[PDB]
Amino acid sequence: SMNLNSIPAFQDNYIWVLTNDEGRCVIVDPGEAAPVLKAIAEHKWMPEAIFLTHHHHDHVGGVKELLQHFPQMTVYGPAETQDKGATHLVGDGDTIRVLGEKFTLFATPGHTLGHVCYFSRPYLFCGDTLFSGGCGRLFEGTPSQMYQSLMKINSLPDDTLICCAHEYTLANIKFALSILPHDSFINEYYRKVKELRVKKQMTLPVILKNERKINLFLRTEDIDLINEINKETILQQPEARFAWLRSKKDTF
Ligand SMILES: [Fe+3]
Ligand SMILES: [Fe+3]
Repeated sequence: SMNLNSIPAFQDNYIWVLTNDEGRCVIVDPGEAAPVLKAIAEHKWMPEAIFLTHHHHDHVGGVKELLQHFPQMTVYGPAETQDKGATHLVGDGDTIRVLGEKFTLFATPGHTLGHVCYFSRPYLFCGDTLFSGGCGRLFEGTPSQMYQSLMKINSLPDDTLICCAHEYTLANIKFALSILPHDSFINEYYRKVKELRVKKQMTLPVILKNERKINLFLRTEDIDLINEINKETILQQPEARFAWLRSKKDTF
């Protein structure tokens, strides 16, 4: 049984921390060490590991210093984080025992080529692959890769807690409303998210069952979304419509 905490970092990052009953924690994508060190001290956590989802600085920046403080830790990460301090390279389909729990790794290329997600039901650490109401910008991968990646995530159980790295939800939903302005779910979510954000409260994590109702990038096969896209371009291939939506989001 694990409990979830978050530590804000930089401007809109969250460093997720999962802790077991023994107070042992895994720290996910620590872009900044200081807030994590402070949190560890506050919670009297005993760090066991860091999970890295991808190589971006806002996810890995704090690794070296955290390792300096807690040399007992293993830093799990994909090959693309090997030079960012990963001490245990993880690949697609790997299972690892952390905090006494089993985490499944799956590759979710798109945002970066080597991006991975960590899943230990219900927790999904999906870094910058999926955001609430959105998905990672495709810095390295193709729309096809991200689409595949999103389908992998979407295949997870309804109760999956989406613990993505960024407070992008409000902007994501504003984008969503530019596509389906009258969508009941998205509008409801916009309302909820606006109130959280105005109160300076985080919008994460979110439950996948709900997330897929409001995330256009998880609604590629939704009739309503298809009908909307059809108003401007006819794209039979889901990857193409996902790509279209992603392109729209790129410039929104
Ligand atoms: Fe990133
Ligand atoms: Fe990021």
